[PDB]
Amino acid sequence: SCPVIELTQQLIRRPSLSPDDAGCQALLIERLQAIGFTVERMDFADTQNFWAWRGQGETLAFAGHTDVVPPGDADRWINPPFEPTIRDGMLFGRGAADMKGSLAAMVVAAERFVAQHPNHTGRLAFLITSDEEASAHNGTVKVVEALMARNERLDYCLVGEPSSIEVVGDVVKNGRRGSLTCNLTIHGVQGHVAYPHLADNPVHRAAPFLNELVAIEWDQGNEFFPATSMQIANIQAGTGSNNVIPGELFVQFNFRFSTELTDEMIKAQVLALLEKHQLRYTVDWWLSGQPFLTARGKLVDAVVNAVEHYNEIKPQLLTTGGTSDGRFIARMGAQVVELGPVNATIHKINECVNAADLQLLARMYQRIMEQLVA
Amino acid sequence: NAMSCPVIELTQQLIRRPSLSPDDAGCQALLIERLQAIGFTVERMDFADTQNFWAWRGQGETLAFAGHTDVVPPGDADRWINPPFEPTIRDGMLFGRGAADMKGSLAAMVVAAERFVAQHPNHTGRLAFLITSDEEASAHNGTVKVVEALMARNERLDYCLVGEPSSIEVVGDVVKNGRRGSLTCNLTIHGVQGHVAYPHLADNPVHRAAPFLNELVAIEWDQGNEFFPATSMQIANIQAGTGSNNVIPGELFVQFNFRFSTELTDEMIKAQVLALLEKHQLRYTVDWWLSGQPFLTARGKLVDAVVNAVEHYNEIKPQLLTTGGTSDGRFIARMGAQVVELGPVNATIHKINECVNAADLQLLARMYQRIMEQLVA
Ligand SMILES: [Cl-]
Ligand SMILES: [Cl-]
Ligand SMILES: [Cl-]
Ligand SMILES: [Cl-]
Ligand SMILES: [Cl-]
Ligand SMILES: [Cl-]
Ligand SMILES: [Cl-]
Ligand SMILES: [Cl-]
Ligand SMILES: [Cl-]
Ligand SMILES: [Cl-]
Ligand SMILES: [Cl-]
Ligand SMILES: [Cl-]
Ligand SMILES: [Cl-]
Ligand SMILES: [Cl-]
Ligand SMILES: [Cl-]
Ligand code: NA
Ligand code: NA
Ligand code: NA
Ligand SMILES: [Zn+2]
Ligand SMILES: [Zn+2]
Repeated sequence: SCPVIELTQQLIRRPSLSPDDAGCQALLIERLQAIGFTVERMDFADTQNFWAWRGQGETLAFAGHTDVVPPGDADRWINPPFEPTIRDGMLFGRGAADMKGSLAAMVVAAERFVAQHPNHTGRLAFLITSDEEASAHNGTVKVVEALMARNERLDYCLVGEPSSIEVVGDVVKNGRRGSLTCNLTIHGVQGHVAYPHLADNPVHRAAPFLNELVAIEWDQGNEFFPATSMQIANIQAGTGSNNVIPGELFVQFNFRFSTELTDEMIKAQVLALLEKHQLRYTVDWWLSGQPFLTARGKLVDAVVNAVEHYNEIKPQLLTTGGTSDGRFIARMGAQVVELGPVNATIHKINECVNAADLQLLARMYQRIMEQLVA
Repeated sequence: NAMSCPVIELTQQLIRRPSLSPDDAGCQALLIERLQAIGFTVERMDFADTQNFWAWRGQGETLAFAGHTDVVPPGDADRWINPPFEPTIRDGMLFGRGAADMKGSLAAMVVAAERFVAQHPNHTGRLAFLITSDEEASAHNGTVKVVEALMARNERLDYCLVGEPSSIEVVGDVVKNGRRGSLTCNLTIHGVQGHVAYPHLADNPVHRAAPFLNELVAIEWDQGNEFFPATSMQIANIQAGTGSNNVIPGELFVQFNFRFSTELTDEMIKAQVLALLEKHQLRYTVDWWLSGQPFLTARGKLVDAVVNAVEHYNEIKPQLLTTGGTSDGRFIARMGAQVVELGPVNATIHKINECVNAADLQLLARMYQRIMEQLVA
């Protein structure tokens, strides 16, 4: 009997391409209801979510997503992406690593924990979405809005996103950068190269602004974050003709920003720089996430202790990579840490996860439950 | 009135031929029959899809008239008052594709030749025509290939009048005595593509290029001269990225064009750009293309004859300018010829309801004839 592997395989075969749950939450809700959880479904548009809880008081929530990213050309995978296969101790399939293995490990951890501590003094909760990977307008963000609107208690959140580099627990994420995109259009006057005095080239007018923008140091980072990083992802002007002076320049730049900056600080600094260079512009901002950091506390201690119990060495506490639905849950004032399997193969062809690592992760999750909720 | 209006008659005949570049649509056969009838020798020079001819009468000091039989597409036939290939006279104006650019000029210069030869049958100079069926499109197989053939055999060509429509309001108010060169740089700045989450593994070529672009757009190239404005540099195109806000691009494309005066060589422009690229320690690939060299006829017998002919018939001296419209002048300038452009009002060229003033065509033919008499009688 391998309940963690068996449940992971059941999840992988369900092709839950965001935002379609494809029956994953029906499986998890059955398991949680069987050990005494109250489940509230919170479905918005085409996204399925649930908030499940057992007990009262000091609250530890496990967070995760049932959705997976598309497999790409399925016929190029060694085994079909939705046909989980074990070979040489690796479980292959879309979502094996991101993050159906983690979902299975946290459900089985809860079953083993509730068996050991049927009258645990704390509250154990799950916050599960069918859209973390795509637009995510209708997933965890909407559950958190609902929970904050009813003054829900949530002290600690373990996000099961695959945090690990080479072995489970080598790395845990104790924070994530914000992401803010500036979609900037510099307006000029379109014309012809034969008569430049009748045109105003926005590429020429923008050049001093772009030179200053790429030289700015936005912050110096802190103990847990590197310096805020600004990158020009896209730039475009012209019709493809060598005799047209373009009328518009489009520049898109992204900020992956530390807790040293807010989106409003970055926006004000950018608008000030546009004003200093006297540009005519239209701007559209995208805020895809706010930074969060859990520097210390009972949750960090519990995660470090659970990992150390098996690995001896403490996990590195990092803020690397993208973000997670932790960014939403952090709005509740919760401590938020991410612990999950090796992330090397996420979003790639032949995604897989070490089966022994999933079993170990389930034991680490159970130890976190025991420390915080028993 | 065809028996007393030979310029208008030959213009309307040409307009009827849908000579969309590069199809002559039979226009050159009409010009060749008229020149052969007055003792020209004609040498057709056809290259692939394009028809050209070199025609001459007499010997020695040579004045060539240059022009093209091709016209640009009419566009939306519904927006035309009369069909674009159905020449119509309304209010002293001849309407039709090519009326202004440049079938009126072609008619004027052929009739001027007929009158000139009638007046000076044993003229002491050589009068020539260099006609192409592709000035307006690629022009790979037009005037450029004729000039290559003439230069290969050391053909004499002292003076060239290009009949491109030069005028603003009244025929002869402007003559073009030069044109700017055109030089384009297709620049790639090389970087290393990556992901915004891991910027130290990438090298954003937009960021590396920003100081270079800032300096490039601030350079002053020349201050032009009596006949040219300052050399003009414009960035026509710039592109980088995949369209995703999470990708650091690996390559930046920049295209910039120079419209340069006779005061600067293409060599000097390229050197300054390479010096700036090297100063900025960039990884790059450049692809240069020279569309044309500048040319200038500041003074001499041709400028005098054109100015004298226009003044004789208008009593106002043409402005001598170097911008606006296009011509094959730059190719003929390679032969060391004096090159000037005189033609009708250019307001309606490449537009719906293109037209030319009928009386202005008659006057242009007389100006052309006076230029022939001054230089090759
Ligand atoms: Cl198992
Ligand atoms: Cl949805
Ligand atoms: Cl336990
Ligand atoms: Cl208990
Ligand atoms: Cl444009
Ligand atoms: Cl957020
Ligand atoms: Cl006439
Ligand atoms: Cl012949
Ligand atoms: Cl005469
Ligand atoms: Cl004679
Ligand atoms: Cl970084
Ligand atoms: Cl970079
Ligand atoms: Cl790229
Ligand atoms: Cl040239
Ligand atoms: Cl001279
Ligand atoms: Na309790
Ligand atoms: Na002679
Ligand atoms: Na000047
Ligand atoms: Zn995930
Ligand atoms: Zn023309």
